[PDB]
Amino acid sequence: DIIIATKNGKVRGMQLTVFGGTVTAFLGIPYAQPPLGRLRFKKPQSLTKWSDIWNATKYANSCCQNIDQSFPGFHGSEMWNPNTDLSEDCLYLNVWIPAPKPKNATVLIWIYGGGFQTGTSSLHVYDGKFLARVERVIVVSMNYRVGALGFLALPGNPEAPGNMGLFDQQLALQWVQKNIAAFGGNPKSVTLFGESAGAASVSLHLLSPGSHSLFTRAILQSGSFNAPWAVTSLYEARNRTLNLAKLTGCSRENETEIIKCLRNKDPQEILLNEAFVVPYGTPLSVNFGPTVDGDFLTDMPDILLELGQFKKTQILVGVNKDEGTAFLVYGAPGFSKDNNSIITRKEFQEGLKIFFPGVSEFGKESILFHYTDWVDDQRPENYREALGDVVGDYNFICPALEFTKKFSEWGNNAFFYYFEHRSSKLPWPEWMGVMHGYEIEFVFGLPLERRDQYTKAEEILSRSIVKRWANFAKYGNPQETQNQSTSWPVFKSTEQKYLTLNTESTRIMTKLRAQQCRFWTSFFPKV
Ligand SMILES: O=C(NCCc1c[nH]c2ccccc12)c1ccc(CN2CCC[C@H](C(=O)NCCCNc3c4c(nc5ccccc35)CCCC4)C2)cc1
Ligand SMILES: *[C@@H]1O[C@H](CO[C@@H]2O[C@@H](C)[C@@H](O)[C@@H](O)[C@@H]2O)[C@@H](O[C@@H]2O[C@H](CO)[C@@H](O)[C@H](O)[C@H]2NC(C)=O)[C@H](O)[C@H]1NC(C)=O
Ligand SMILES: *[C@@H]1O[C@H](CO[C@@H]2O[C@@H](C)[C@@H](O)[C@@H](O)[C@@H]2O)[C@@H](O[C@@H]2O[C@H](CO)[C@@H](O)[C@H](O)[C@H]2NC(C)=O)[C@H](O)[C@H]1NC(C)=O
Ligand SMILES: *[C@@H]1O[C@H](CO[C@@H]2O[C@@H](C)[C@@H](O)[C@@H](O)[C@@H]2O)[C@@H](O)[C@H](O)[C@H]1NC(C)=O
Ligand SMILES: CC(=O)N[C@H]1[C@H]([C@H](O)[C@H](O)CO)O[C@@](O)(C(=O)O)C[C@@H]1O
Ligand SMILES: *[C@@H]1O[C@H](CO)[C@@H](O)[C@H](O)[C@H]1NC(C)=O
Ligand SMILES: *[C@@H]1O[C@H](CO)[C@@H](O)[C@H](O)[C@H]1NC(C)=O
Ligand SMILES: *[C@@H]1O[C@H](CO)[C@@H](O)[C@H](O)[C@H]1NC(C)=O
Ligand SMILES: [Cl-]
Ligand SMILES: [Cl-]
Ligand SMILES: [Cl-]
Ligand SMILES: [Cl-]
Ligand SMILES: [Cl-]
Ligand SMILES: [Cl-]
Ligand SMILES: [Cl-]
Repeated sequence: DIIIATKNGKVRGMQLTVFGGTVTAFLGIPYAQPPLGRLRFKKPQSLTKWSDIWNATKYANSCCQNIDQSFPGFHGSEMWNPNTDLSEDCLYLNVWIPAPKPKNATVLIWIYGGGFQTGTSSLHVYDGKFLARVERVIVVSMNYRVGALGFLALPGNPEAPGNMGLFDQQLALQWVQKNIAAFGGNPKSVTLFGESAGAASVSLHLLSPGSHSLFTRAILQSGSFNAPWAVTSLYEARNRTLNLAKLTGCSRENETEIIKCLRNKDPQEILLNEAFVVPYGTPLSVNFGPTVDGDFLTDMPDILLELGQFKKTQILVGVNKDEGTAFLVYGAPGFSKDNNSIITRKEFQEGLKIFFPGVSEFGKESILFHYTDWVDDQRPENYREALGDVVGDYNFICPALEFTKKFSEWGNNAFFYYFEHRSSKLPWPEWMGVMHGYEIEFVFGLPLERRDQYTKAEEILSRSIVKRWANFAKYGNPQETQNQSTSWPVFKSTEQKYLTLNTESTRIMTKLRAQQCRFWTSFFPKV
């Protein structure tokens, strides 16, 4: 029996067998008052003490969210859907600790992605038991509110101030500061890591003064706040809040009366209408996302980044080779996971209208001009590959590179990776390459399990990535010092060195996507 005394009461965990040893898991510890009734849309409220033993032996409810129904029965998409009951009562977190209990272990806190509209910490690819067993770190993950229930915004109005899901994340960081020492963790050695909207979340904790004292270092996988999908303008948020009110019959003049009307709606009615507040949105529209609320976020974050207003610490940032391809089969014409998706010029132009709905004709022509200067005008995959690169460079790679440059210009060590390994088990077709989200299982050490049908080269790759991530968290330096490994240089704004991650040979390269990102970062914001 493993019972830990936390500040709010005792929790009981369970023993897990991992690789011939033991990991202790505490799954589903509450860290806030359930945000129900009058607490819906508010900031998370502090948890009141209990006196029995809370049984932390199963993953808790996932927060309410809409579900991907595009590929029923298909593992490639269903692996991202929630795998526990949906409930507004979802503010829980998980703790994996090594056995025997560590003395002063470094702590890794995972923040999942999902566009701020979906996600849950209980997904199989976020299972922290391998990291705790192999590297003897403590792993923490939390559920935070998503969609309108997490990010509905009436700026300055505490009934729905915005950024509630980010404050959920923050209160869980605070829980770790106050309680992790009882589990054998070091609250002075805490590394946030996350992917996609989780990585954008990590980048916003770097900018939020209220999070400054709650962590040490940060890892950003395939995301950052300056990505075009990651922050909702106050103009959009207000129009989207009022649109949700109209769709649900909750339009009033007293804005507080709107929120009170929205508080009497079943979660399902909110979710169903959430999806329609943005009329001409992109696929996978970030309907309700982070805003400049004057609380969590004190100014437009691009200004904060440019003028050096962020936590001074080390960062690890990276992207995958084919970030853009997954999104093509959620709306681009002519695309399908079940054929090779050779598209025409006309289909490409149609795809740009899908992914750039608010943009002028000239802006879309400029994308076409920069991505259709072919080396060989006859390759039939030209337009298919160009559209994936357009979407991946615009939405992920160029914002990640720009974040890393601007962050490093203020003197801190930054490390950039380019993940280019395609999982041997990938259920998606080959044309989609190295997809958004498919480095996560390597970071969490799933290929270390020899039973799981990964190759030997993938076991070794995951083993090296796990060690580099653990060494970054413990020591601020993502090296693998023992196996004659390529040394990972610091990313500087001048030479812009990065490390490629693959099964063949890791290489030091410079100036990833230099020509493309000059287009997206310097020219396209003007259109
Ligand atoms: O994550 C989002 N947005 C990123 C930024 C971005 C936004 N719009 C873009 C347009 C272009 C480029 C970027 C963007 C996102 C996620 C869900 C929603 C809301 N849902 C609700 C259910 C119905 C519909 C849907 O079908 N959702 C599919 C679930 C996603 N599941 C996958 C995840 C990963 N990898 C996958 C790989 C293959 C297939 C599915 C993958 C990794 C991170 C975790 C989720 C919309 C909105 C935005
Ligand atoms: C656990 O270790 C900390 C020190 O952690 C190290 O330094 C952190 C800043 C982190 O970034 C990592 O590099 C390391 O894990 C101990 O903190 C010390 O606490 C004493 C209290 O008397 C204080 O006087 C020292 O200044 C602290 N040292 C540092 C470096 O901040 C802490 O005491 C350790 N706790 C246990 C139970 O072992
Ligand atoms: C690849 O498939 C897409 C999608 O078509 C669907 O999926 C296929 C696997 C097959 O089951 C079809 O019957 C399905 O309709 C094809 O795109 C469609 O092309 C038709 C032209 O006949 C057009 O009217 C549809 O609107 C297209 N659908 C979409 C979503 O764009 C595409 O032509 C196929 N490409 C190749 C190279 O085979
Ligand atoms: C919490 O759990 C208590 C103990 O659970 C039992 O004992 C341990 C050793 C495990 O083997 C577990 O599988 C067993 O079921 C219960 O006695 C207690 O009732 C539980 N409390 C609640 C509220 O569920
Ligand atoms: C409310 C909810 O979503 N899930 C609850 C489930 C289900 O009500 C039942 O399993 C029936 O489906 O019951 C519990 O007692 C359990 O066994 O974990 C508590 C848990 O919170
Ligand atoms: C929000 O903006 C769209 C497009 O500009 C418009 O059609 C809609 O009526 C607006 N909603 C409100 C509540 O004004
Ligand atoms: C709206 O209602 C709340 C509570 O019912 C009240 O405090 C407030 O004064 C009303 N008017 C405005 C403009 O907020
Ligand atoms: C280093 O190589 C040895 C085999 O020579 C292997 O057992 C070990 O897991 C490797 N370590 C890392 C961190 O890759
Ligand atoms: Cl209530
Ligand atoms: Cl309700
Ligand atoms: Cl052509
Ligand atoms: Cl390797
Ligand atoms: Cl160079
Ligand atoms: Cl350059
Ligand atoms: Cl240019």
